[PDB]
Amino acid sequence: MDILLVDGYNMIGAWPQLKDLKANSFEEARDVLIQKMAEYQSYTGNRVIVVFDAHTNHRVEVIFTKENETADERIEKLAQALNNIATQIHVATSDYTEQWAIFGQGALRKSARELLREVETIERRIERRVRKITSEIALSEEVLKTFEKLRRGDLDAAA
Repeated sequence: MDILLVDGYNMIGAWPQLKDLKANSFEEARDVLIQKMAEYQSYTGNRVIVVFDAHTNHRVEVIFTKENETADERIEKLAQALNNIATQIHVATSDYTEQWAIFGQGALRKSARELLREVETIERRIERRVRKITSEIALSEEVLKTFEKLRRGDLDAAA
């Protein structure tokens, strides 16, 4: 595990928290997805590349496809150009049409339910650690290293 290629709008249409947010061409759902992908990147350490189909970036690579290109085509270009001996690529998508392509470029599929579960698990584990800090240096720095840059300033403002 090292790089994760995300199908942006496939996550939005699948996650119940982003399904409803249709106002203004999915602006809120698009922003909160990157916000959750930034939490995932800072915690795990894996690189996140979110790909959106053409119709902000807190240290997360957001790629917008071309006029005549789909998200399926962009993640394939990325998976081939990034597949090396050291790193392993994961494609976060639930599109059945995409499922017959992950194996062809050395990638391991991740369902939208699995990515939603991981983000919730990551937040649940931060929820546990922040609760121990507020109830009270060696453990405070360890929780700070797993948090995003913007969240570090907020947790420090709370304490």
